[PDB]
Amino acid sequence: GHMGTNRPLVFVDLDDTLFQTSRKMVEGTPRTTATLDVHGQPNGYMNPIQHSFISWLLASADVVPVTARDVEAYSRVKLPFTEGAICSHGGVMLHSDGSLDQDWHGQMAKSLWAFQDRLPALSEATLRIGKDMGYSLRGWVVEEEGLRHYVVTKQNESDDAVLSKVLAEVQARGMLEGMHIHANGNNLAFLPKGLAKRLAVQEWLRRDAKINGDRPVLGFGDSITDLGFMGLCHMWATPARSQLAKAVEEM
Amino acid sequence: GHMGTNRPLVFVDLDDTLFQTSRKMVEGTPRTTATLDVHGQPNGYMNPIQHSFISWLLASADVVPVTARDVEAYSRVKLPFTEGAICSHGGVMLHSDGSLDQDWHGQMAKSLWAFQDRLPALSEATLRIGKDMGYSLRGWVVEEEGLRHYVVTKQNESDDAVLSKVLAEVQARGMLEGMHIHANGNNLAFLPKGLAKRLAVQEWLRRDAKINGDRPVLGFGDSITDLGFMGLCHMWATPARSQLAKAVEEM
Ligand SMILES: [Ca+2]
Ligand SMILES: [Ca+2]
Repeated sequence: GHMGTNRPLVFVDLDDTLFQTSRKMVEGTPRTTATLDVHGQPNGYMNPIQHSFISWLLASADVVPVTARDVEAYSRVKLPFTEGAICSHGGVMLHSDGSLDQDWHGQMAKSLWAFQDRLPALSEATLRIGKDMGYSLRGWVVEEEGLRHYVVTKQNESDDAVLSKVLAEVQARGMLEGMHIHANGNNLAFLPKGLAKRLAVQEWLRRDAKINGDRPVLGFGDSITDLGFMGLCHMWATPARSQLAKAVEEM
Repeated sequence: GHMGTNRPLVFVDLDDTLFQTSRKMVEGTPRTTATLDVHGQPNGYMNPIQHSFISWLLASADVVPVTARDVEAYSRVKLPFTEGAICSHGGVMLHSDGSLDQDWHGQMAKSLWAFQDRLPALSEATLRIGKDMGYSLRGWVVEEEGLRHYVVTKQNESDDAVLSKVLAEVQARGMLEGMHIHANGNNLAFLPKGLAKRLAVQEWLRRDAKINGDRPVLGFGDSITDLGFMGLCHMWATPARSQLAKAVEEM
């Protein structure tokens, strides 16, 4: 029989799914501010279709962000999400009021302690190996309070092909055993095995079923690696020109 | 500025997207009748998630079916669609009251007259070539009032691999120049160039933009060939275990 709410539970990726930076939109296109930079100035935008879509979705369903952004970067997303969030590539769950989920934090700590030294080592070694190939890079360890989650690397050449090369050699030098990777645009991330949007969404669904039983679950994402959590949903969806959609086109 | 409605326009495939036959569900699964057979008895069903999902979508957006079913087979779909429909693989548009769109019918007649003799010929030749390979087949020409649209072929062996073989030889014998194909499950269809869900959805959008301007467009489909019309949408979506999703998994 029926228990709780029967409205869809919708997991949405953020960057390049609901909004994007100015460089990724045609100049002069009308836009609404969706995110701020660390200096507090607008830096991510929705075009009119994107704003209409997320407004409709937020009013019609229970919408939960599922994002690579860490908690601080998620706090610069200026969209009125009301159901909590999954952040840091599934390393963090936030309650509806934005406070940290202590249970998940404990479980993630358990999956990640064996990596706490390797992640700063791997970032420094990646940034050195890139400077040795002549590429001006930029990188850091993404970390919640205390706990280090994953390594991110970007390039300063206006040439995303650089990162695919670095990925090739790091893979060769064997530096990525026991880890998985995300690459989309000017972003190359190395993730420990127990860190994945899929794992956090799986737990979110386990909790939801105890309150609301089985209700429709929709997943929206733009990256090929978003297929991890999207495959847990009853239906999954992608923007027409996403990395995922372009790969499907080529198939 | 804003004109008309800003709710999403959602194009939905029908069979294996919103419902399916009993053979495609686990026995004993709870179900709701979605379609009737030609004898008027239930033959397609929604599971509880599917019923909740379409009910939510119909209440939340303007939902337009986009189906291979001809008008008569569409009339045996027992879902309360209120905005009209695209039928017969894009060969037919129906108004909200179910009457035929005369403009599109004229345009389709134009694209299809060069095929009116070839389609009965191609069906008969396919059913003969299959009987020559030892396969018990079944096939016919799908036709609206007067106008023949496309050829469909099914097998009676409980072995959908049969149809891929027939497709291989028909392709060899050159019988499919100027046409495109659909294959999913126990269904192999040969479509003239000017017959496609994509073309009808493209026209539906052209008409809608004059009334409602640019509003979010979502497309839902299960078949690889549904990517045609789904690529016209701002976002497209698919069931987790669809033919499309399985192909994406393999990629
Ligand atoms: Ca993204
Ligand atoms: Ca279908």
